[PDB]
Amino acid sequence: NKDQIAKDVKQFYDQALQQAVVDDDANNAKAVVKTFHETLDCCGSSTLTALTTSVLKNNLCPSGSNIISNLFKEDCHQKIDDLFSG
Amino acid sequence: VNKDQIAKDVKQFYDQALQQAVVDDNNAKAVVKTFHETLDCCGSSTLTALTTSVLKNNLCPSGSNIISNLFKEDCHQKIDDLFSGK
Repeated sequence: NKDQIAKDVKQFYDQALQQAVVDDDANNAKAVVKTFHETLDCCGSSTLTALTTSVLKNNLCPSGSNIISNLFKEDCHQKIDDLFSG
Repeated sequence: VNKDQIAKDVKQFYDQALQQAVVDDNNAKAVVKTFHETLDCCGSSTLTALTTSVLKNNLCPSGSNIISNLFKEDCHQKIDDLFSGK
């Protein structure tokens, strides 16, 4: 089921992001998050965490990304929805 | 939540979308095309592009010849890479 898998992937991402920003330990989290961000061209679960993440933990955001554009760009949840919806 | 399970689920979802996409001929096509564009791949295996109607129907990323696909990673690998952090 599309919806369930989308939910699961978004949840997985959320976990990875929480770990990534909160604790430098759990080292895979950063990699997972950075690849999710690079793959989907986003920087957060929301524009708030995208904004919060683009600043202060920029090392895991895409290169071409203005902080103010992160405020307008789609979050990763939206991009995941887009991924699974087509 | 579990990385392996979700990866399995996403790969399965993709497989379904791909089967529908190629065996038909329409939202399957969109899902598959976006998966392919997002992950830069064209099949569940290196063989699909070779045996299925993916290449025509314009379902592959730009400039993706049959040759290249045989030496590029399939979508399953890219999904694994996505969820593993590679």
